[PDB]
Amino acid sequence: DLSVEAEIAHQIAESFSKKYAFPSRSSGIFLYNFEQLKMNLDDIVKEAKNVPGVTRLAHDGSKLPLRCVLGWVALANSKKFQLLVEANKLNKIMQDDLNRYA
Repeated sequence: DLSVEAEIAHQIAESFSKKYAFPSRSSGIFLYNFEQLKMNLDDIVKEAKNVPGVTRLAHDGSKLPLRCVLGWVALANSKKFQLLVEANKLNKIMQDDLNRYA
């Protein structure tokens, strides 16, 4: 579908610079945004569709779980993000995010 791509692209573009908190390996949190992926918007949208539920949510026009989407796309595309992030805590976060946005 291409209308869901538009909504995903629009919600991601509006928040493209917004900083989100992800768990670190040292401790605490580090900040990340979509911009630091160094990826083109079209590529992020394409990758965001792997996140469970976001295509349905975008079809309905609901707010997307952007922190969960960013962490998902980053875990798959940024070797630096992978090395900064504690994956176990990221996993649980993205899981809890998707259950709240149900």
